[PDB]
Amino acid sequence: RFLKVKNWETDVVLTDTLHLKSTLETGCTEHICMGSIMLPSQHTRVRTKDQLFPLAKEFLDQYYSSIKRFGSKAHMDRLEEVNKEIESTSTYQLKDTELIYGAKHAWRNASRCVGRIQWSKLQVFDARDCTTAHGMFNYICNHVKYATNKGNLRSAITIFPQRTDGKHDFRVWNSQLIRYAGYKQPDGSTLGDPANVQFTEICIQQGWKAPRGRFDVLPLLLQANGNDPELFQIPPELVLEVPIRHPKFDWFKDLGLKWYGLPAVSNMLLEIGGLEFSACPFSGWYMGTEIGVRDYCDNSRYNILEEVAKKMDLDMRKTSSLWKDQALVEINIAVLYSFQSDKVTIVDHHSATESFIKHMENEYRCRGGCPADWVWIVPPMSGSITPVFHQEMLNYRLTPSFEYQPDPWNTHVWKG
Amino acid sequence: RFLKVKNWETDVVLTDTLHLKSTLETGCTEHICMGSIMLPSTKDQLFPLAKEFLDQYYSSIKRFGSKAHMDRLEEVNKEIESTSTYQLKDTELIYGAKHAWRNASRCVGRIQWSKLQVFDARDCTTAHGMFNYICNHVKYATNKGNLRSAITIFPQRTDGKHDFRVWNSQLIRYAGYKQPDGSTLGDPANVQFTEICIQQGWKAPRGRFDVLPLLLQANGNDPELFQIPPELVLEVPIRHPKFDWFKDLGLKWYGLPAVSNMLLEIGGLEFSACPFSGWYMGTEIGVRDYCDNSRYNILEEVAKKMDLDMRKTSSLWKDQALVEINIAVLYSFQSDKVTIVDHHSATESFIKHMENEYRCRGGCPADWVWIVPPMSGSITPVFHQEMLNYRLTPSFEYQPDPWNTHVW
Ligand code: HEM
Ligand code: HEM
Ligand SMILES: Cc1cc(N)nc(CCc2cc(CC[C@@H]3CCCN3C)cc(F)c2F)c1
Ligand SMILES: Cc1cc(N)nc(CCc2cc(CC[C@@H]3CCCN3C)cc(F)c2F)c1
Ligand SMILES: C[C@H](O)[C@H](O)[C@H]1CNc2nc(N)[nH]c(=O)c2N1
Ligand SMILES: C[C@H](O)[C@H](O)[C@H]1CNc2nc(N)[nH]c(=O)c2N1
Ligand SMILES: [Zn+2]
Repeated sequence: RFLKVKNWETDVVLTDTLHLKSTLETGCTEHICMGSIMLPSQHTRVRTKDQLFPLAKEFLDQYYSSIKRFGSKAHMDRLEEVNKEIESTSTYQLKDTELIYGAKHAWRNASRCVGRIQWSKLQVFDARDCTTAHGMFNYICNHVKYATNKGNLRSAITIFPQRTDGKHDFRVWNSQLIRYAGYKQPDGSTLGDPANVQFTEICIQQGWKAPRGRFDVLPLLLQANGNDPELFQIPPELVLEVPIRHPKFDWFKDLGLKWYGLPAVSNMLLEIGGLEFSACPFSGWYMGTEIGVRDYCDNSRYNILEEVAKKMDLDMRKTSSLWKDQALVEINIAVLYSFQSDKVTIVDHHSATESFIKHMENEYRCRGGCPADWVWIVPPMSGSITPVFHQEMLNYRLTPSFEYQPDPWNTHVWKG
Repeated sequence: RFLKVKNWETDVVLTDTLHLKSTLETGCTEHICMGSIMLPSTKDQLFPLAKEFLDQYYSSIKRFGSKAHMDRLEEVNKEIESTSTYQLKDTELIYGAKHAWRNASRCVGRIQWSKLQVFDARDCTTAHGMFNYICNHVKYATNKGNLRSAITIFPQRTDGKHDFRVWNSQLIRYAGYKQPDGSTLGDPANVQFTEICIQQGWKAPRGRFDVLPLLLQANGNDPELFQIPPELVLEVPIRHPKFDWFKDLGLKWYGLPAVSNMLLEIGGLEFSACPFSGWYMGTEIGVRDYCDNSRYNILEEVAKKMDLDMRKTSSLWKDQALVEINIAVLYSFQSDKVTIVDHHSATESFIKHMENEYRCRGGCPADWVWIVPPMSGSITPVFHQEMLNYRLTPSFEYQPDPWNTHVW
């Protein structure tokens, strides 16, 4: 069965056959679309030898196809080797080549990621020999240095040991490797990043001396082999930050804003051939709107629209003045200007969405499809003047994949 | 099976049971979501449809299982066995139309759903008659700029050979002509229709904002051209409250958004001609009509007049111009006292409407892809609102364009 998507701006129609290789479920049915649910049951992640070899076999079939060795003696022997290692040891180990392939294809298959044109240029750091939280700190430091590269950002992922019985998990408790603390005040107001208040409290309880400023980089909280997590401060010279100024508004610097340069997601689960890598930090570079729209202007985040509009002296009485929309653009101009001025890699939403359209068309041509989540691909400002708004998209889940997992502090069994 | 939807900006969680009543299909499966696809796809079938509708109608008036209910169910059952169709009582027709709007999961304006004015045009027989009903609709809905929601319902389909159709997509739309030199004058979305108008007899001004004539088809006959009287077409010249050069652009839009090419389904009956109208949300004109590349596409021209740095996309000059254009639209309509709602006000209304529907109905089908405005998405409350999309009936459905179908 073939399926067609149409771009209603260009009338370009593409044909998807790749959705036929889809295994996992969407969450939708014939009678309800769950397309806007943030965490469906299926996108989140306890696994026995029963279902593991079919998952291994499918991944290895995919791997050896991609290297033009399907049905080779190398292919058949590896299947035999994995089979015996599973029945003997109940799991198996990926080769280095398989791990790299798997991690790149997990990114390639991330239907909510607009930055996937870059998927083949991913630096994979094998941290599967790591055993302790200190060892994890060292691997993460090296990732942060390599990926930052003095502002010339490089995509990277660091992969810690896979889950075994679910009782010895490696976890990075931070949602992102670099994030600002958030503090709830007795008067109800929040200082810093409201998104991080719960995590900041865990860190403080674990013994972190909080500076209690508005832009305090949080410490790393690292769990190795299912032991209690441990606190580590990222070396400040490794944390690249950009002061935010506006190219025309000199008062903008006086808002005291900055942001870190490296977006590095650290709380997701990487699934490859039925193996679960529960600690797999990955990083790229920012699209401007992630900082300027969501981080600064979400009502539940830094929420600076009011103060920015106040200093612009906009008509703030009625919303029909679009003072909210006016300030949002300026703030997003400032983020982009500050990053480019400091020669820190960033991409605006116009460039990033045009690239993704080209990526997607290329993927239909060479791969038969490109799974894409329109709800997430369309940027959070100026939607319809980007070409993805007009792009029909098919969403389905391929493996290897990145999945959500529950926050560790809700599942962890504390040792003491 | 009793589903939850979270708003992530407020942590409010609503429980949806209404979707269990869903009847039609969504186009998705467990293996693939088609949430962003624009248009996914006898006597026996008719009575169950009628029963389901009459069941919900007599429930809404708290007469479920009453004498009158069973009597009406009996009477419609008899009419279908006899005539192979049936006719709605006026009260049922009004209910059905209001609920088709209530059920339109892509519409952000549905908080107003119960205040719809329904014009029963089922006694209509000719295109001249259709024209009369439509002029009355336009005048009533326009109301000197104090816009009022309205629908006019022409006779239901019978055998598919006697269809009533309005060929225009909207009662009021600007013409579009291809220029010999390559580009497009007027509205590019309306180039083929502007063709069929001329190509059926229209005398075009070949201007930029020429109101298209109505192309009315009654009882499946050939469609006929009618000019809407200009004094009924309320238009707003577009100026900016800060940029005096803005007026020089020569932009205007019409005040009445009036969809005329959809199909209204009630209790299994199909109303192929059912023009309906409300009032604009500001982004419909300014973001889509003016700035879509496939439309009037004035962005580059406006940015030049603002003297913005158009060398690189990262100066966000398109975003800056886009905001100003939409400030102007709202300013112009408000100054002329023509009803319009900005996208902040309308989405806040829709959140309140969802809360109302979940509380008094058990849910509210909603299509996030269409509810979220085409600018400033994440600073409106609907962006952070999970939504369950499902198809309830009565409903508005899309239908094939008539010129592809009409046995001429
Ligand atoms: C290199 C430049 C990259 C850019 C510009 C980019 C951009 C984005 C953006 C804007 C989102 C939307 C999420 C949000 O708004 O919070 C996203 C999602 C995502 N990105 Fe990328 N990204 C990049 C690199 C990467 C890399 C290196 C990986 C993994 C190896 C990755 C994996 C993902 C995944 C898994 C999601 C989905 C998150 C979810 O399902 O909730 N991205 N990306
Ligand atoms: C009164 C103020 C109203 C407002 C502000 C409003 C707003 C909107 C908007 C912004 C859309 C998105 C579609 C697009 O972007 O082109 C839409 C769709 C729609 N509206 Fe409403 N509307 C209003 C009244 C009505 C009325 C009176 C009806 C019918 C009785 C209606 C039925 C619909 C339907 C059926 C759709 C979606 C068509 C589809 O499925 O593609 N609307 N509306
Ligand atoms: C590598 C990279 C590059 C880039 N440019 N941006 C990112 C961040 C994108 C991103 C976000 C989230 C969580 C968003 C959270 C959860 C729900 C809503 N929000 C609160 C999870 C991810 F896996 C992810 F990749 C990553
Ligand atoms: C009553 C009313 C009030 C208001 N404020 N706006 C409207 C117009 C919105 C609208 C659009 C469309 C088609 C959109 C077309 C077809 C494909 C994509 N697009 C180009 C169908 C509708 F039923 C509709 F209601 C109507
Ligand atoms: C491809 C995509 O479905 C298409 O561009 C849709 C997206 N969302 C929309 N939303 C609204 N309100 N109106 C539209 O015409 C569209 N078009
Ligand atoms: C409810 C809704 O799905 C939620 O707000 C989503 C919508 N789209 C998004 N898109 C991106 N890129 N990031 C997000 O956090 C979200 N949030
Ligand atoms: Zn779906």
